[PDB]
Amino acid sequence: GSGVGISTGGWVGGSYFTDSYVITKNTRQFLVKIQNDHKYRTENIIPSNAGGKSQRCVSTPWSYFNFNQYSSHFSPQDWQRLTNEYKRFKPRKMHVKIYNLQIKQILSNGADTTYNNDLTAGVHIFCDGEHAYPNATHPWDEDVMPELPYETWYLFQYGYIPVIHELAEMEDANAVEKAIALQIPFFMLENSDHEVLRTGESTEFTFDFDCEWINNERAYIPPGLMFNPKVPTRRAQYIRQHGNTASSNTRIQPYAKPTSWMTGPGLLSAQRVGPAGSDTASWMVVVNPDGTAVNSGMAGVGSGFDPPSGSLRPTDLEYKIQWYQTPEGTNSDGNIISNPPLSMLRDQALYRGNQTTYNLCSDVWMFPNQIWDRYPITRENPIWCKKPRSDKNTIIDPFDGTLAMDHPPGTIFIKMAKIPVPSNNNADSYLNIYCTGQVSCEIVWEVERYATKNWRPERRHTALGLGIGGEENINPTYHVDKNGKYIQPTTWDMCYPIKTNINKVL
Amino acid sequence: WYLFQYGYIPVIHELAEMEDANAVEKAIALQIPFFMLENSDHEVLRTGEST
Amino acid sequence: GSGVGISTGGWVGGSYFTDSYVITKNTRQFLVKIQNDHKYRTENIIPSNAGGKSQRCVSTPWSYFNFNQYSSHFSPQDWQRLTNEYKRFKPRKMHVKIYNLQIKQILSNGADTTYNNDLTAGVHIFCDGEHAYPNATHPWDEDVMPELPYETWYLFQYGYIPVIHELAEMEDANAVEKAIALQIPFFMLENSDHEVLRTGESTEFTFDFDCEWINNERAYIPPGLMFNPKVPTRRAQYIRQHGNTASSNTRIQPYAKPTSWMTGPGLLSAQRVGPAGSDTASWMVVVNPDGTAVNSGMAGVGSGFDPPSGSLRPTDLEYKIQWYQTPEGTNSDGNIISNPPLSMLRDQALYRGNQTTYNLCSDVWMFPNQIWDRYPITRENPIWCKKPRSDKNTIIDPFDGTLAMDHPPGTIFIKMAKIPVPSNNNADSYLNIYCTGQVSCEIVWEVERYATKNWRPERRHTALGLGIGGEENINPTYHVDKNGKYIQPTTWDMCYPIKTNINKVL
Repeated sequence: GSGVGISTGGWVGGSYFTDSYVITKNTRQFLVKIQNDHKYRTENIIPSNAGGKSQRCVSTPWSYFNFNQYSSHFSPQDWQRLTNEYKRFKPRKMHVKIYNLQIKQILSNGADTTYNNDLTAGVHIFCDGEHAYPNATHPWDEDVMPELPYETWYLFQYGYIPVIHELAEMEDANAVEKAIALQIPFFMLENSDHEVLRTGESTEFTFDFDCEWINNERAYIPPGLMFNPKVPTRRAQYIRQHGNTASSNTRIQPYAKPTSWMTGPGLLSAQRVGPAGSDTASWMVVVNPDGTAVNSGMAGVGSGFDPPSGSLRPTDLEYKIQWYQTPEGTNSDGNIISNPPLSMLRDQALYRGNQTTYNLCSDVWMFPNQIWDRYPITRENPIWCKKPRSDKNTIIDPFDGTLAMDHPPGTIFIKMAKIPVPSNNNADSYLNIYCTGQVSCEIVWEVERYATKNWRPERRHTALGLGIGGEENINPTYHVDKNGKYIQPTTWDMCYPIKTNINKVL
Repeated sequence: WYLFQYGYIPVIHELAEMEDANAVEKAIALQIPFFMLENSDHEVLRTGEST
Repeated sequence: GSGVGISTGGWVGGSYFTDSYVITKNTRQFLVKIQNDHKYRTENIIPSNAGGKSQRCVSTPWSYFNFNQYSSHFSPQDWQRLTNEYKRFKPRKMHVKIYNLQIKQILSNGADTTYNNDLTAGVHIFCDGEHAYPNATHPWDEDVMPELPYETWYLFQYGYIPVIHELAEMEDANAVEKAIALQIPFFMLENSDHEVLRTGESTEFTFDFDCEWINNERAYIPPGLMFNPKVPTRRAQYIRQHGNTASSNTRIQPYAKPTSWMTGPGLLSAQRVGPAGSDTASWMVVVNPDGTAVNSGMAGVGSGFDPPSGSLRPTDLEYKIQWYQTPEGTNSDGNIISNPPLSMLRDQALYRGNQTTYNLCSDVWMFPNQIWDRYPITRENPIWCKKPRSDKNTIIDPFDGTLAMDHPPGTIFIKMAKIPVPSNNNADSYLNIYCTGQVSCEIVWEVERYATKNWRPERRHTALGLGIGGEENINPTYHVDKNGKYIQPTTWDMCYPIKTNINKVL
């Protein structure tokens, strides 16, 4: 049986650990409301004192679910157990259900507001698994599923950038900007098939990941340091004459053996630019066809490449990934700054011998025989990113540690059905409704146990590294205080990074 | 029959509070467990359903 | 094929972890030499300034293997993984091999000493699995298998106490001490069957443990603290009139609810006695039949009961288990003192209300509804002890955390065969020989994974709690220094105690 008085699902939660795989189960209560007055609009974002930066976006009457982050699928207990007991993991299968939908009418009679049920109202649900439309999600967005299961999950309006604004606008009648503008695409999600659900209906979605592993492995030595210091080498070295010091040809010392392996790539040369309101990055990636007007700075035609560092040790704080732990974080209050994992593949430098000292070269490009580790990711990192479609690319290693995929999990779009109301002159006036429901996400994670011949104990993540916080400062991290506020980790180690624990023999 | 709110004692309070920066009370506090019942599976019923 | 030039085994080592069980494999090189001039002797140990304490022992020409300790079967890596990933463990099956035996003749021509092979010489090997003889081993002995696999393992001479010395000696012709003496048993291990091996032969032994689990579980609250503070109770309390304060009968407060559970037993009343050379313990367990002479103190007829504390928090250092980490430890150099695990079942007290304050009662005897945790054991603890045969006993919970068994693993005894040499007058003169060989021990340990609904991270054992030591103080615990010396843990937490990590809901 099914109907108004029958529920379409139940609450799933918790994790399940085995040797081969882990299953995380999460359910949230979500809220969907009418966005953008049920219409598509193309508006300009022109900031003041932004360094000439401007965007043009199409705002849709649609909102979407975003599952991309680890904190949303793992409790701090489960993340600790994951990074302590397993040497690598990747996502395998993802299953999403949307069910127990309640569509309600909003009645504003005055300062008061009352809520009734529209039992025949419905909600639009569309999953784009083919990535036929512009992608809704970007890594490190505020729009992710909540961390704690009992918070309401408010979806965000969907929108996309149809064009570079600086190249589309036509100033003193530019012919090539005229051609850029005429080609600006426009996407409506009503152009495809999707489900419409009433309150007794539910939907489901499955996705199969095909991924590369995420390794948490500590290198105790660099790749250049692996050799026996007591065995002599037959290699010889020639030192050129320097000033009064005579030239020499000699056998290389046993404790210094030349390595065939080299620092990974990274760009340390540049610095951030301009006021905070601009796009401020040491490296700016622009697209500027020939003939365009482009009256602004390069931030207008370009996107900042951050972090530039790669596996090179950041020289300054400008080169480090840092985020805010809550949406209310501002300035230096609530920000978490990446720190070295103390893996010997993650902090690297090249020095260029000038015949007297060594000097750091800031720009290490891609070179043969380079070896490095991927960025150590905490529980607050996004899981995946969208790899853009292109003819050619180099090795794909996003510097934020996300897994780049040709086909990430499809974005699920949700919308309130427009209920129009009559008017003497036909005008756009609709019934004011919203939907709340329950959404569950089950991801199956493939994992691998570790084995080691190391004699000594290894570093693990412990609760004794956590801090104390809250209203009276009597409660620890990952707990709630007097007022129900959740105490956030204040440092990067409290977020339990990967590649800090389990050693590997190179 | 009016049901009562659920609640539990996570810790001994006197040993969790940290006064003049006690090192062992610091360790008691960092270990205080926290339990949400949403961490598990359970039924959700509407008016026609029963358990 | 088998013979002089064929080896009888190989080196086994390493651990293997699964969900249900763990297998530890260990091999050592051992040395057996002629003990006690091939004869049984009964000698008195009379110390000076010992508080009248004296022992009489029978020294056999036998030595034995002792496998009882955790450090010998687990590397610090394996112990860490055991106590981090598993909520309980017990030993299941034990398998011992003795093989690759080399018997050599010792030739002393002077200051120099040379070593030849006796290929027809043999070695006696006897395992007592029925415990027909006196037990060779006692917990916390120096005689255990070595911790690091590459150290030679020197066996210790076997000996036993046939009688209480003070009650056997007969002074001014005591009639009951006369009867104690005539009954003193005497045990020769030649009274039974055993194997004799030459260099091409080997032997094996199996033992099946039947045990109670060893739980590593942290209680985050006491058993008396589990209740809802906001729910009122219907219990009432009567407070007697105290001085000017009037008598009252009132409802018990919701935040204080009477508990039906009580402090475990322990004896805090007494103090240690006498000089360090005596048997110094707060509690002395004596056997003194009526009529005996007993001219010494009670230490002569009695054995100290240490630690007395039980689950009660030790009031003084006298009540805490402490040991030395190396045989060279002396005074406060090299000693490790037990600390509270910070489990809420391990530090307990009763207070007796006098109608004004509360006062600690030192002696908590066994009482109904007592609940406590067993002693938290580190990697340096002995695994089992011998439970003595008796008609009646109470609950068996050794305060040092060992597993008491009616039939522990049988002791394997080993002896050099006496090779006599001729003499004009038949006299006791023998050929001077010794045996070195390889002994392996494989124990199968049954284990159990943990699962928790706790949200927050839990304490784990990390290498970042270890210290730095050695010759130049550049090397960490559980490592070797410049001179090959193994850096020992200097604190009790560095020994990774159980019951510090995995929480349990009472």
